[PDB]
This record gives sequence, C-alpha cells and structure tokens, in this order.
Amino acid sequence: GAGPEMVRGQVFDVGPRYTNLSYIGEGAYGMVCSAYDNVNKVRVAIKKISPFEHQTYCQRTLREIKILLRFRHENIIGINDIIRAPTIEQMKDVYIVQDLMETDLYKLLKTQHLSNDHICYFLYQILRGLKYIHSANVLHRDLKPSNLLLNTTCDLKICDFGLARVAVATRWYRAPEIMLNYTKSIDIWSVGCILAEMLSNRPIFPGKHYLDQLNHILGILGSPSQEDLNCIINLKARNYLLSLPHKNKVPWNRLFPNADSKALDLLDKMLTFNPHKRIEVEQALAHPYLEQYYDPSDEPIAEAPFKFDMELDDLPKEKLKELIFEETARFQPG
Ligand SMILES: O=c1[nH][nH]c2cc(Nc3ncc(Nc4ccccc4)c(Nc4cc(C5CC5)n[nH]4)n3)ccc12
Repeated sequence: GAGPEMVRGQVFDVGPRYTNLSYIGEGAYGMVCSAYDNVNKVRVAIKKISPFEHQTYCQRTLREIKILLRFRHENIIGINDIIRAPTIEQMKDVYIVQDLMETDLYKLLKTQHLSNDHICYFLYQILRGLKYIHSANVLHRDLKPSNLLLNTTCDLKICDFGLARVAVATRWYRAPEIMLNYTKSIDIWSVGCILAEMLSNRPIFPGKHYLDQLNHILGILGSPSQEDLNCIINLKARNYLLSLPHKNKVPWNRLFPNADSKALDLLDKMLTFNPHKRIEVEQALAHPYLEQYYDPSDEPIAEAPFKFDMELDDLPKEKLKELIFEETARFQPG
C-alpha cells in the first residue's frame, strides 16, 4: 500500500480509486482537488468537507447531498460518488466526487472578455438550471460566478447547494430584501448581478460591508419609493435608508453603453428593488434577449417539489452525523 493521500499537509484519503491529486482551492471547512479515477479513467472533482464541529455545517452538508442526489439536470452538478470512513466513530470528513469542469465563471471573467452571444448562452443555461431548481420549490440562495462551472464547449453547470433551502451568502450578489428583512426572487436578483458582471467584467454592486452594499444598489437604482420600503424590514436599515439624501436613477444604457438593448431590458427586470415586481425565471427565459435559445420543449422541470422528511434546523449535530453516515451508506461496498 501507498498509505493515505495528502494535499498541502492535509489528509485527502480518496485512494486507491482516486489518485494523482491536484489542488484547486479551499473554503472555511472544505478543500477541492482534481483526481484521476482509475475505474472510469477520467479526471474528477473531489470536495473534502469537515463539518462535524458545527450543527449548521452538518445541516448544509446533508441538504446538499440530499438535494444533488435527487436532482437530475444538464445545468446542475451531480454527485457521482461519496467517500467517508467505515464507522461513524472514525468519520471526521466527507468527500463528494463530482464531474470535473474546465473552470468557473469567476476565473473566466478575470481573464476573458465575453461576446454578446456567449453572455446570452451562459445566461440561458443559468436560467434553464434555475427553472428546474425553482420548479422543485428550492432556492439556491448563493448564485455567484464562482458557483457556475464551465467546460471547453461552453456548457454550464450550477454547483454548491450547501445554502439551498425549500421555499448568509456573498454580499455582492445578495438581494436587498435579505439585507432589509427569503423567496425565489432572491435567486433572480443574483442572476441579474451575474449578467451585469458578464457585460462589464466588473461586479455591479461591490460593497465592502452591508451598508456599502445598500449604498451601491441605491447609487444605480436611485432612492427607493414608499412602496419599495413598505415591507417587513428591520428598523435600523429603514431608518438608515430614510436618513440618506436623494439619489438619482442611473439609466442602464449609461452604465453599460455598448450592451445589447434587449440584455439591458432583461437586466432592468431582474435588478428590480421590490421582489414582487421582479421578473420570474420562466418570464426571464421567454424574454426577447434569450429568443435564439429559448426552447420550452427542452427545459425540464422536477416531477415533484423537494421536501425534507425531518426538521433539520432542530436536530443536534450528533443526530445529523448519523443521518449523514446513513445517507452516504449506498456508496459503500455492499
Ligand atoms: O464547491 C465549489 N463551489 N464553487 C466552486 C468553485 C470551484 N472552481 C473551479 N475552478 C476551476 C475548475 N477546473 C479546473 C480544471 C483543471 C485544473 C484546475 C481547475 C473547477 N472544476 C470543478 C469543480 C467541480 C465541483 C464543484 C466541485 N467540478 N469541477 N472548479 C471549485 C469548487 C467549487
């Protein structure tokens, strides 16, 4: 035997099936590598997750595993295999094996300029995948360029469903009502921020903190109306927004001077302050900007709305560890 595999001084115990590890990146309680699968004879992606110190991390890990194993769609990453220890006492990590994509939209927008036809095609695929997520009555809640995977041929897949919930995130893509007070409309806001980013290669609302975010949004949309603030919002935010002087609305064609007129019309409908007046996923897909790709006969929806049989928020982390251990059992030999 070669012993357990390692990446940057950390254990990455995926051998003997998965070898030739190459580091991709890491988060607060996870590390992602590429690996060679000696069974399917292809490179795969492997996310190491260590969530057992916290109840919220345990919830997140179980939600993503349950959602991605149920979900079946071309524009949503799947789970091909799961590695963990043979006993619950030894399980300190969970390894989720997924299809390897060439890059994410964060890295592509950092090095490449997108033509209008590539923006239109990437937007179409995001909303196609989102149409399936929302048809299952699930919210992604963390749509951003780093959670959108791309391959050589331009095929797109949505990943990272840890924050997903049935119907918190990166602040630049957060809907104003998350900061103010959530609903399916928060994902449409995020897609709106991604479209704006694809047009100019720069984040549309790059706030350094929660107040700077709201100031950035108001800087473009202008001061909110009485109806825009008439919702169940926190007193601090309301009083802060009412204390601000008037801000004029910046026309979309002034922010993106050479962007396609149809793309700015859709951008306007997605980046609407009031979530009730914001365009829904089906109407977005049927918008004139996405006409050359819209195909209702080839846009699948979930057979039924997704639901958790248990109250995951209420369960102690020891109970969630047992549910994670049992959920990953079908990937063990037997
Ligand atoms: O879990 C994730 N949430 N958001 C993420 C962004 C990543 N970014 C990423 N960049 C590049 C590649 N491709 C690559 C290929 C060869 C050499 C170096 C990198 C990549 N691929 C990838 C990730 C996944 C699954 C999400 C883990 N499949 N394919 N991901 C990787 C993982 C995640």
